[PDB]
Amino acid sequence: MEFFGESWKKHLSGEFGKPYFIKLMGFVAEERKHYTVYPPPHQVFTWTQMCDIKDVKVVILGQDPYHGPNQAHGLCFSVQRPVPPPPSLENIYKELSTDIEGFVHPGHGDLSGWAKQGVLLLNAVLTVRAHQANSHKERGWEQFTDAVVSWLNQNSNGLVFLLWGSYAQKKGSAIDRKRHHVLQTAHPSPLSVYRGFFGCRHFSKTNELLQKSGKKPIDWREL
Repeated sequence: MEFFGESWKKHLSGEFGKPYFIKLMGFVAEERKHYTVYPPPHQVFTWTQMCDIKDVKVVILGQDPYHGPNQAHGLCFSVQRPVPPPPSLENIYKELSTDIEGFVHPGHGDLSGWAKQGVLLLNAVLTVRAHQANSHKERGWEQFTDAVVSWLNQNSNGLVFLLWGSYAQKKGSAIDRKRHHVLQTAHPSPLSVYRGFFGCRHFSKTNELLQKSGKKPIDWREL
């Protein structure tokens, strides 16, 4: 398993030999043989490269990777320079501008600076055929990313899960809320952002909740 962080591999590699995962890898490989699939192979598991699994403090669950050229890079919501922030990310930055007073839009969409601090930016589906939205859904990724969420749920303490939209909320429905904190609202995309996302103050609330378990806050400006 190339490009997969060692601390994550230690705890999740039990998935790799299961029939569903073998089937998944075979499918993705057959897709790559004939098509361009995003993100590129070295970025499928960026979320395992940015920080140690035990240093994860905050978990933001997404759905599918971006399917446009150069957009997906292995972190939900994020795009690498010089790709313009997509609409949902511009709205995330708008909420940061009022919640974390003094936050200035960084002029790019790369959320790596959060990932390094222990914000896990996990899509549920980790690849997509180029230009074809949701094309790799229901092929095995969901079970794998369920394993990731379940490991964190059972092994970590005092995480904050941010569940934006119904898909993410369903994926987080069995989180232990005595052990961790769950904040839920509408998705930040323009069609739903006015239905709860603006004003949610999840960024400030996250840091207040992290303090309850002695964790230093996320520096949301460090992008």
